[PDB]
Amino acid sequence: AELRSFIFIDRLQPQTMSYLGTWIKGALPRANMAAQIIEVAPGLDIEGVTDVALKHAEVKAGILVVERQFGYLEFHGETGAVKAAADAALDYLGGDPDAAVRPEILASRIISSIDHQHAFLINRNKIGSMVLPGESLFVLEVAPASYAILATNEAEKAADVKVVDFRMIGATGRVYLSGTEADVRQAADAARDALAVLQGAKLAAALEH
Amino acid sequence: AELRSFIFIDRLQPQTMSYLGTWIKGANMAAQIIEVAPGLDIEGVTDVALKHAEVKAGILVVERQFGYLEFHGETGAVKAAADAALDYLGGDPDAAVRPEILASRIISSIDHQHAFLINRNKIGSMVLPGESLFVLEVAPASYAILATNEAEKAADVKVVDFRMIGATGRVYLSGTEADVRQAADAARDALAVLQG
Amino acid sequence: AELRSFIFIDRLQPQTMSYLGTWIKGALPRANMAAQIIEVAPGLDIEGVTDVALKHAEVKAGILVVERQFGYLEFHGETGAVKAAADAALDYLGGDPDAAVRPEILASRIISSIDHQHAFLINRNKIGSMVLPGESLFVLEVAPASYAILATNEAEKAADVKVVDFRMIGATGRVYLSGTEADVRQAADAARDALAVLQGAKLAAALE
Amino acid sequence: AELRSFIFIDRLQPQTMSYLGTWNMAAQIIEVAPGLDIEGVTDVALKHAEVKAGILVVERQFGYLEFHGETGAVKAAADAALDYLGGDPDAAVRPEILASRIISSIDHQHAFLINRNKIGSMVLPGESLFVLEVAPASYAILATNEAEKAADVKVVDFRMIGATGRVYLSGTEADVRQAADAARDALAVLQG
Amino acid sequence: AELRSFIFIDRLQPQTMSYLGTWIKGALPRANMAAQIIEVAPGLDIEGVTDVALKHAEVKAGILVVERQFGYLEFHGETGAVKAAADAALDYLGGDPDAAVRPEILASRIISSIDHQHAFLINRNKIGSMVLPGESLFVLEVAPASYAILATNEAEKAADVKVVDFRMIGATGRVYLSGTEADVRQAADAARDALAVLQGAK
Amino acid sequence: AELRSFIFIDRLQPQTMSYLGTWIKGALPRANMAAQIIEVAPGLDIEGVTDVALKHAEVKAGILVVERQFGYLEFHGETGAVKAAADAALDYLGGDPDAAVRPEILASRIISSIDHQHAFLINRNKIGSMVLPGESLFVLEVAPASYAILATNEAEKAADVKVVDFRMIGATGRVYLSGTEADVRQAADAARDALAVL
Ligand SMILES: [Cl-]
Ligand SMILES: [Cl-]
Repeated sequence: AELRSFIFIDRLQPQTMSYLGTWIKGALPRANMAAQIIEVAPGLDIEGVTDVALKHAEVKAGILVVERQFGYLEFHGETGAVKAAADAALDYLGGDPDAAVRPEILASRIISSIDHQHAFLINRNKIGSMVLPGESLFVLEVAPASYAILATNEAEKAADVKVVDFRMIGATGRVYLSGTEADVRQAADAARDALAVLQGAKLAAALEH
Repeated sequence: AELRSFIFIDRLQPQTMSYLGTWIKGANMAAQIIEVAPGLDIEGVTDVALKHAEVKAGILVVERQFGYLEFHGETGAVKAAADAALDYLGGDPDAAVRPEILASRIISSIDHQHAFLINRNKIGSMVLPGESLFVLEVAPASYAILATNEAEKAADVKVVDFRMIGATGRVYLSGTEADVRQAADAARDALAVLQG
Repeated sequence: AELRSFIFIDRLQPQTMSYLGTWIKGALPRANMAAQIIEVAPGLDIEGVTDVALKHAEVKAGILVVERQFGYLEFHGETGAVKAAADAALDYLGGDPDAAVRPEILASRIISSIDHQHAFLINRNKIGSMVLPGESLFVLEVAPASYAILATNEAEKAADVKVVDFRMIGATGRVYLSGTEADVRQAADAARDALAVLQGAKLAAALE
Repeated sequence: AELRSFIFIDRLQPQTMSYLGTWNMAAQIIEVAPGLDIEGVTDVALKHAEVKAGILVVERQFGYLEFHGETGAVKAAADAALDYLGGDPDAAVRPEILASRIISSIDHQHAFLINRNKIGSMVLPGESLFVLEVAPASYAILATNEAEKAADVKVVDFRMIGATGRVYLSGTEADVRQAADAARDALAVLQG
Repeated sequence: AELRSFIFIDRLQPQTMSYLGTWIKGALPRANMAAQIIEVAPGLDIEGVTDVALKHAEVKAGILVVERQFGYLEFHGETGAVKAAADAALDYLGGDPDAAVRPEILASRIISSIDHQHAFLINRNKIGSMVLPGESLFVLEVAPASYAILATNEAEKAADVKVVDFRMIGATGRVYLSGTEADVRQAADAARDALAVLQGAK
Repeated sequence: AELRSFIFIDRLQPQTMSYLGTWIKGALPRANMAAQIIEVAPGLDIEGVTDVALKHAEVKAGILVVERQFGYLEFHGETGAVKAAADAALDYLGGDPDAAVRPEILASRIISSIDHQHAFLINRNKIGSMVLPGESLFVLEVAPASYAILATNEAEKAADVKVVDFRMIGATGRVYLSGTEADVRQAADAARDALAVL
């Protein structure tokens, strides 16, 4: 009924991958691997997607989740295999990647010089890297939620920031990044730019004529 | 306020009733499932049901949005408590939201990775690589119990996973492909009988 | 965005605070502190709120939570500090406390004499005190969910009841209170009236 | 093998019963070592059936079986288990009270720390508290049940599975003291 | 300090494999991969073992656990890679692959025809294959706990039994097998013999 | 029947503090906090200990648990208040601070460069900061368990390491520290010498 995301991660970054590895129930990715993430509604449709994907290439599935509303599949491996499995999944889902719901940024803020108590509270909630008092913190909320992994991975590509937390499953996705102010602003720019590439996908046709 | 389900089950099956915290002895156990919004309204329903007749409640839950009551026992007792609940809920069963099958699929011979992933999410019997799988999603969620009970009647399948509480309900059944096909048709027809 | 609640608790009550302390991960309040509760959508907006509130006065945050949809901040301390932090948070959120979504009661009911099996069933889900067979039970569902803490705290002020359950985070908030029928009806009346004064916030302008 | 416990509760009290819900009938509780021996016990006890087993656990070391329902059927199942074990209900390890204390008027901090640790009713700042630790653990149900039966107290916390069992009771100091006496005397055994 | 077990499994059986996949936090082993299991005390020693093991060969770790007292490592791979990793780890543990603590059967029973409620109770406790009323049930408790993996796997090799439940981490290990009564006893005595050949010393 | 530990911490460090539910109040060593940790057997004896301590001084109790066999209390605050509460606690137990069981280091190791999947496995086990592949690691196991907080606090004040995992409750305590090789080696020496002073 709804393709909420169809996300190719060309190369997973270390902190992003390490954070995934903290909670995902499936196969744990090797360094620098490509990955595909698919989110659908209704959630249970993802079971059929997973069946098709796994049986079309040698990919390792790290995520299979049917939450309250939506279903999620992630798989990774050699780039060739990931693309092949993704393409099979896509054909199963209508064959058009631009049918996917565009990401929306619901909230984004850079908090400069995080307060001591505030860092303590965040570090109690988060399962990734530690935020320090005085650091800057970037927070981003996106829907569909799965797009949080794209925002996070692209942020890490562009800046030496810490992945404090990111959630890519639910009604909305969340991204928490910390570091020096310049690094955090740079990382925030890259995360927003990554979503903008998707938001402006149909611009491609305008440029091809 | 809305009545999301008013489900009567004539004959509970072993795997299905296991989720309700009961089992069949030796020597017919009926059950009634009720789902409502707003969720806390189920407390008034429970108060009326459990008082009017003596039955055994396996479920009393208020989740994010919806409220759930299930009780079971001998047919007379169950139907007695159910009618008292119904009168409290307006006295008309047709007011209940009709079930909608959101997704349903037969997956022949599941991959070893797929089995692995399901087993790490499931509440039910371990699924093995190569087994055939039937998956089914329904809203309202509580209708999952009716589809699972009817499926269990019709075929020798194992209940791999089962959720009847939430925005949607879910059923994972495994077995040979022949049994799964039977289970699937029965589950689907069960959700079509309550439509008619 | 959306300011879902902006709630000031003048004096946190024992059970309310004890129940709160049961699950919260932030700092724990001592006897009869004041508290402020703020709920927003989108949830992640609460982080900026927290930054402002905690920088402007010496308060202790008990709750910093972003759930499925909404975000929650609770903090407490001496009265002056809580109000200072609260007004700072308020200025950040627009300056108008009446921009907050007014509480709606979705369900409320007193069960006069709870069945023994019913009492058992409730006790499996609840984290507060147990409801006992024969006792009266008040149940209340409110949206936005955070208003549950105000209903509960005010209930405890007005009557000697047991806080059986109290949920203030989610799509809807829930309150379960038990005890003698007299006490429970008294608590129920105070819980609803507390929500009523907020619902009638704009009557103030009419009266002055 | 080792019979650690063979306890009959004539009439379960509501708070004791309700606490078990997170898992006025008679009950039987049987603890054994090694733990997996409880499966043979359960197969013998429950083949009779007629009772409803609320607990079947094999923890780190010890095995637990609890079944309740109406009295006669419980005892019949209990006797069936008994014959299977050693066939005499006094080879069971008698309880040892490792620690027991009445704590007058709990501090507000103390209350909160207890409340986030425990399942069961809420202890409130100012209330008095009775605490008791016994081994074998399962005897905690006996002390707890007889305490609630004898006094007007809240079962704050209660654990009957593990190396040692625990009871937390709160209320007025007067009520807590009566519970304490009953809890301690319930664990009193004749031995000579 | 003590080596509590040093177990090589040539091929993991389907149900044993599927059951591991239900709880282990590492990589799932594929059908008929070799696997090595190492249990040690003190528990934290297993971190050093793990470091040496993963760095000497290309293996996949399925289990890394430091429980109340003991530490556990499991890794699987091609037989060659596994053996190389295990020999490295063994050398790191001094050597002598037989200095390991010998299995001790604390309890062993065939329940011939399990009754209804007992089945219901077991079914709500276990996370493996479901036991049916009337089936036979083999229960086996062993110390050190990690020997349960060897008993279970070998029992599944011997007869068509269902792996209801098995636990290989803790003070003691447990094995629950079900099926027809004939197959349960072959499985049981294969489980015992798998442990017995390790028990005995000359 | 047994005093397993009676630990005084002169000044708590931020990461160690977080496990006690507190933090450094602003950027000032003014509000530096001492803490006292007490572990006993039988576990339930800690409830009487807590009652005595909390009522003799203005301290903040951050830990109160009775596990399988042992009981744990921790409270922090100003140095004078902490010592006052501790002394009353000590008086209640027997008045002998040196009667506490001596800490034993069951295992300790520096792992120079964590393998990729090793970091995965640790991260899925830990309570603390995320460890990354390539980072160095110091692991330490100690009995009684509560002594882990002393080794961890001392390590933290001596080096720029991340507390990846920390357990101070159970049969044995555990601490995982990560960082550069230099930082981890300094933290190791400090943690070991902290348990050696005793
Ligand atoms: Cl809540
Ligand atoms: Cl327990």
